[PDB]
Amino acid sequence: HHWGYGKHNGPEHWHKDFPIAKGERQSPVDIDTHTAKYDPSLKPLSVSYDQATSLRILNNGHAFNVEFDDSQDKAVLKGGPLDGTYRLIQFHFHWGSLDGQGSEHTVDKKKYAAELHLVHWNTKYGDFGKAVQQPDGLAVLGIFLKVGSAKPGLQKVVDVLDSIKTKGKSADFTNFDPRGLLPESLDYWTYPGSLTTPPLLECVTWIVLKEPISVSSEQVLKFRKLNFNGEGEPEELMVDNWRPAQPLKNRQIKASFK
Ligand SMILES: CCOc1ccc2nc(S(N)(=O)=O)sc2c1
Ligand SMILES: [Zn+2]
Repeated sequence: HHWGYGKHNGPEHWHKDFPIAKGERQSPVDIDTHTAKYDPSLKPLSVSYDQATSLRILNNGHAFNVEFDDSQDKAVLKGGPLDGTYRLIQFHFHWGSLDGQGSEHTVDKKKYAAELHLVHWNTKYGDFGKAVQQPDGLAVLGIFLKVGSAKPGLQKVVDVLDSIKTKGKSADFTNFDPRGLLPESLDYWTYPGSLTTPPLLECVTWIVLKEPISVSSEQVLKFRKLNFNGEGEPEELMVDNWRPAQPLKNRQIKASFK
């Protein structure tokens, strides 16, 4: 018995093994656009992904991760509300069984079809495992996906999913350029939060972009063909691997735009 998104082990049960689930800075949250405070102190984001080196794609039983070499400052995030340099380590998505759900964050209670998370860690802490123990250890860039026109930069990912259908499977995935997944504008909202899967540690500066990217129905359909289970196990489709919104408590969401 282990955590998941099922009836018997989903997000409402997580607190029994991970009591920080009922914490003061949990994620995701609903972004109320009218109560978000514009902050003119906030800088533009600096996304430097020209030298990224992707290595692998892995089905870990709850999503698929694209992993990067983070042994050097190749692909880094700076600026915005951040102090210091954060290295990209992996990205993954959360998605729904239907196009009207699947994102983790919501915007004025609107749900999107999926949410992309680009996970970065603060190089001051030397390794990812140390960074997750620090209140400023991680910076996660969140991008919403809406269904419409296809996203060409996503297709290389969609085409390899058949090779990692079940939990524990991995495939080589080199020379993938994550710049192809970014929207045109880098205007964002930011708040202090947590990992959205166990262990739910409260180490994340969330940076959620205002502008969604569009993907085709056929692309997201391919996500829903993945399996939570391992090969040879009873087939459970990997859908609805999103955590619902958590209370904001004593936090303020800031906007970099008005
Ligand atoms: C410490 C084991 O690695 C983890 C565990 C949970 C986790 N959640 C996220 S998310 N959904 O981007 O907030 S990235 C991440 C990395
Ligand atoms: Zn995530």
